[PDB]
Amino acid sequence: NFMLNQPHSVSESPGKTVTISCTRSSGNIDSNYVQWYQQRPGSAPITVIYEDNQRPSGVPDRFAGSIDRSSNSASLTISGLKTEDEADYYCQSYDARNVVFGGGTRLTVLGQPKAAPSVTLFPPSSEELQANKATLVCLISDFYPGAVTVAWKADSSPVKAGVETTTPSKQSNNKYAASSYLSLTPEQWKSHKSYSCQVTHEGSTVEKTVAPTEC
Amino acid sequence: NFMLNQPHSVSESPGKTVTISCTRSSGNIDSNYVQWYQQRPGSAPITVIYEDNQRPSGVPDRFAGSIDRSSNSASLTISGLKTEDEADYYCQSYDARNVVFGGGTRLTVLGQPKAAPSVTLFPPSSEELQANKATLVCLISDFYPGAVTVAWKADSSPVKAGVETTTPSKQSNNKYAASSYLSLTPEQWKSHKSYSCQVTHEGSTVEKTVAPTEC
Repeated sequence: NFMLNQPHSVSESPGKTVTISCTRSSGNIDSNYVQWYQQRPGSAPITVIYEDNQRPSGVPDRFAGSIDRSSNSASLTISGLKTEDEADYYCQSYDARNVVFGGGTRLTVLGQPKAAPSVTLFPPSSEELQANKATLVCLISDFYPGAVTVAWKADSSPVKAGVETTTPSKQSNNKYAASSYLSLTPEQWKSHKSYSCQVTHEGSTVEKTVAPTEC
Repeated sequence: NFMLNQPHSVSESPGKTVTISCTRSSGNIDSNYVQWYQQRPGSAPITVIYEDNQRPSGVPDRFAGSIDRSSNSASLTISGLKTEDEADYYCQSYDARNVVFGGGTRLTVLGQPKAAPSVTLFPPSSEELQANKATLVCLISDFYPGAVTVAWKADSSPVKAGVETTTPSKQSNNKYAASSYLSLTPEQWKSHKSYSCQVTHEGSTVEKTVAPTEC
């Protein structure tokens, strides 16, 4: 089926306006209806828009949907942001019989200053290498909002196998931390010139690289 | 307007059969198609049943949808329970003027075995030392249940400052992962013979030690 691609996160201060996009990978956006769901972590999804731009009763006119055929995208626009609007937002449409969801966008309503993450990338330690493990760790700390994406590369190529990233955790300084680890074997590690960890926060991507050494 | 009511939780042992009901408060259950979605906290929902009883491709045949007109209800039955099935399950139907979700059922698979953590301790990266930092990271993975305590040592002495440990999070193998990081200065790092991370899980302790490089 086609895919619906949404940004991983958006943020704004109370009272401002924010927009979330939902781009269809193949086919036309207008050939099936787009719904938007709001979900607060721990609760069920709630419909805030159906049929591209219709609002259910109980949903304030601060929420508006639209379609842009020449970006092949749908958008949800929330004006007059309130702290209760902080949630995950999912766009949803159909491919033939099949429901397709976007990946979801976390909308943070800023409750404190933005803070860029400190990123540290650690190459395999002596002890684990002697145990036939070459796990890399990308440590991500001191960030707000508490939403990040991590992407790994082997040389210049995207890595997907063997990546785990922890759920951001609020630490003693009231900012978030997480770690991404890439479980390589020693052979995998030594077969490439380098590996990189790419961390995206608030729409900007930072990168670190480590390579095999002899000691 | 109608509601879809599901039980809050269901629990069962591996290999067995569980049923999740979805009762429609108003209007006939058969007047609109019922969908079922599976969701892991942090991810988009996955369709497991659509049109009451159809499985999308890639959905285990252990998942079955049914309708019971006499109790005005729909059911998801999961046979041959696997740990991979632990998730929230939502039923969903239509109002024509809305998309309505049930409240969700958390499915718990009982009797998961304890698993001791894999602990890997990393010394400061070369790159962070060139940027005047010497943060250490202790990666703690693949443990169950999802509670650890962590203590650090400088030489043989307890370290009380500079420690942060993340809230354990469930990874794609349904075991938990966390990291503890110790924010040292380069001067602190080189002033000791070693630093150690001690991870305690279910009354068993694992301790790792690293020391400044000899390179």
